Amino acid sequence: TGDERFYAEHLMPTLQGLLDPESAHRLAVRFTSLGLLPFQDSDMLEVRVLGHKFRNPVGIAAGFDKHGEAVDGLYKMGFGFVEIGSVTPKPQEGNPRPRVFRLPEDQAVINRYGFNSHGLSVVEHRLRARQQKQAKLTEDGLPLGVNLGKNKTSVDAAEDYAEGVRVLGPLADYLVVNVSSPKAELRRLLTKVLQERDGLRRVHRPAVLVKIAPDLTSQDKEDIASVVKELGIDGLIVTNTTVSRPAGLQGALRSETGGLSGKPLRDLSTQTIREMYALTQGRVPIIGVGGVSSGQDALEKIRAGASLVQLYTALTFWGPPVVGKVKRELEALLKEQGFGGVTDAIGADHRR
Ligand SMILES: Cc1cc2nc3c(=O)[nH]c(=O)nc-3n(C[C@H](O)[C@H](O)[C@H](O)COP(=O)(O)O)c2cc1C
Ligand SMILES: O=C(Nc1c(F)c(F)c(-c2ccccc2)c(F)c1F)c1nsnc1O
Ligand SMILES: O=C(O)c1cc(=O)[nH]c(=O)[nH]1
Ligand SMILES: [Cl-]
Ligand SMILES: [Cl-]
Ligand SMILES: [Cl-]
Ligand SMILES: [Cl-]
Ligand SMILES: [Cl-]
Repeated sequence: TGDERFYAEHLMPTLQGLLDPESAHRLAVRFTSLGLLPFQDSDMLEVRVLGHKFRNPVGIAAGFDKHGEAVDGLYKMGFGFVEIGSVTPKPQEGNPRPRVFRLPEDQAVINRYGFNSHGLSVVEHRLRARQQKQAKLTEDGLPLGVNLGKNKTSVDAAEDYAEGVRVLGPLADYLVVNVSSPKAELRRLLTKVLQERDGLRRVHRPAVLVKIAPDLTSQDKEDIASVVKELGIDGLIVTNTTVSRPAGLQGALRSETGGLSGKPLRDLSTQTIREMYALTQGRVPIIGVGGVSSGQDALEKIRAGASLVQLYTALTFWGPPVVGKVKRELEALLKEQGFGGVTDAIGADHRR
């Protein structure tokens, strides 16, 4: 479309020339929360997983709406589901600025926000203000995830996550235990999270997913797969940003400390999805995330094992029109490869 090219070629590069990345992000959140924004979802794109219907499989990843401020505008942007957070129990400011950096030559970002968060209480009241509106959205196929973090100074990480389950669990369709911001400990932690979740009333009882790094050893991945199956965890989010720096980065800021996202992460993420799907025998839904910017990127993750995908960094470079672009391209590729819909493509590479 013309909007896609105007954002990609003129408006976004101009904004990025004028505004450092954090200021640009804060502007984006403000415009999105006000619905100041520039494709019709088809039956082909609908997915049923995690106990919910998803009108389309393209979600906004954690970190864009850390504090729950822009949820309705994100649905207006065309995302099939929204994940807010990470939210920490107490408020905290995060790292000093600058703490995010663009790598324009790499179509990548590096960030070290350090879990800046309004905290559970503020976000709780924010979501309560729209709780019934969200109930209708979810019933209409637009679910809400909440990603839970822990405070920097906390001495008892499992209790931080337990607090998040109790406070925001009742407001979420799914919860994310993000143990991956840049075996028996994980079993202990997840047992406690699942017990707290199971103690919520049924109408307020969310799915629980674990979000992992792209930087794990083979042993780590095998151990996570084992614990997730043993405990009955509902899903995996694969992956967070990477602390690696692939050979070939050109950005001047490539050696900043932080998590790398965008195109250089893409195929590391896709391979991690592929491995986790095989290690769980296809029985544990996966939300695939990392360097998704096109319909081909999305379908590669779906064929590798993802039931849903998310993006963030692509929005920062290409702007809101990228969402409809990904969905349009995904639908066209599904038809070209002979899938009746998204659901038939999930894990297809493992059946070749
Ligand atoms: C600026 C920024 C902040 C992020 N903060 C979070 C966060 O609070 N919690 C989380 O689980 N991931 C967070 N992420 C990771 C994204 O959710 C996603 O896993 C990662 O960026 C890969 O997707 P992408 O390449 O499409 O950006 C953040 C990413 C960015 C770029
Ligand atoms: O969020 C960002 N940009 C950014 C932006 F500056 C926008 F104006 C809109 C935007 C434009 C029109 C309506 C709503 C948001 C946006 F989505 C963005 F991602 C961003 N994060 S790191 N570097 C960046 O440029
Ligand atoms: O620094 C953060 O808050 C953050 C960054 C990131 O890339 N992933 C995450 O989970 N948190
Ligand atoms: Cl802090
Ligand atoms: Cl920068
Ligand atoms: Cl509590
Ligand atoms: Cl409630
Ligand atoms: Cl680092």
